Amino acid sequence: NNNRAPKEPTDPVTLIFTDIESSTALWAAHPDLMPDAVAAHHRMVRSLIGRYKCYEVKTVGDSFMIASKSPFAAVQLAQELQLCFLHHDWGTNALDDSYREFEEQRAEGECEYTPPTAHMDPEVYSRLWNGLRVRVGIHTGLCDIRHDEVTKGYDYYGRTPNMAARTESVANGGQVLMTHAAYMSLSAEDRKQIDVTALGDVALRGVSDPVKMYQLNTVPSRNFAALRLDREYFD
Amino acid sequence: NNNRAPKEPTDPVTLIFTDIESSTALWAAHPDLMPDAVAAHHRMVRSLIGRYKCYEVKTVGDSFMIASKSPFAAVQLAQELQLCFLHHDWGTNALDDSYREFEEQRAEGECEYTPPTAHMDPEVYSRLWNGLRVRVGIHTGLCDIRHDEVTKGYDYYGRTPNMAARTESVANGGQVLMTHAAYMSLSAEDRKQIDVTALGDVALRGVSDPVKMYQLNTVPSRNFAALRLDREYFD
Repeated sequence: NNNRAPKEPTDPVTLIFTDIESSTALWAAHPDLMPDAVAAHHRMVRSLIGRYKCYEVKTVGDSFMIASKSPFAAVQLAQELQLCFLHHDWGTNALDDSYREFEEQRAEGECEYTPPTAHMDPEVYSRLWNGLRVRVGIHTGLCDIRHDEVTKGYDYYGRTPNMAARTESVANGGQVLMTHAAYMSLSAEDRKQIDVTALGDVALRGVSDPVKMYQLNTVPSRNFAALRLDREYFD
Repeated sequence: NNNRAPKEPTDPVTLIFTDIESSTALWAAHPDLMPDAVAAHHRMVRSLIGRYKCYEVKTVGDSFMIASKSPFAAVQLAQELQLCFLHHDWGTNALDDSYREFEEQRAEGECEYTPPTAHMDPEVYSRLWNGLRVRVGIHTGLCDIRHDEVTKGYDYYGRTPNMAARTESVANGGQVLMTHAAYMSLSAEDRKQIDVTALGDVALRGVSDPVKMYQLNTVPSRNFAALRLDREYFD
């Protein structure tokens, strides 16, 4: 369905990048659970890509690159991605136990770091966290648009996908960040339907000027540690 | 039976608000049918309040405020309220004719509006709709709990009843909305027993942040128009 691919160069494209946080460590600890968990992740993300009439550009591992002709549809997809992953029955508590242990250890080396979820009573934790924790970044801007390579699909190049991917790279698992560009691409009425928290400006590697980031609040009362300025970014 | 009243402040309370949609217009058109129809409505709702061990906080007109120590019991009550009202013999088609006429007229002033039920063949319509159409909202949260006023009963104050009532106010007749808070108050096993449709987030008057709403699917294949952002809310 190339019909949903943004194709007009003069119309800004909204790009969404996603990743499972700590995917290396999770595959090392749970090699018999990750194939099925990641396959479920892809089925849920792809169901949403179709629901919101977005376009899958490409997937590498568990990393998705998704384009949308509509900034609000992209924001709705990211919000529903966090909510259906929370609602999904993963059939194991092992992935939640691993994330919690990682936070407790991380609190040894970061003295400014306090585990956001590891010490939550199970009744509090389950209403807020469950299963794979996916980080998401969203940016909107003009793109250099191309068709195929050989795939018969569309791709996007330049500063716009670079910023979207660098924005996602500093997000925590379970957190959705939007640049100010994406936030102000939404109409005023669209903004009344979402809940954001300003995070200020973040210097991103490769990007000249610091970027003002907004946290999209999806799962209510979910909180996070500081942004992960120490990264990994798409390709 | 104050025994069923939620009384522990540290335990979240599940509140259910209900209303007959278009009650003014129905009493104006059918003053000789409404007393008996509304009395039957109250008998059915009260039968369910007892069946599900919930607590009637108060009723004003045809509006019920019901509290439950159990989120799943409240959801079961709302589902059974829609089903027994559909099954009840109202002894008249006049109320169904009025709702259908209202939809047809409403389609003149809302060009984005299509009647959901007015043009259904009678065999389709009767399996889905019959009699008074009750809107329901459900939310779960910590409440400011008090005893009496003089009534020797318990009441609930604060943000929790405010959100439950504002949530009900935007529902259509025949529709049950739950906030995400209520949905995630249910256990995972409880969620497998119900069928919900995400409706995104809705900005509610008086409430700071938009609220993510879920439609509880009760009567199978029943569909609705957009949420009624133009309201009326409890008191």
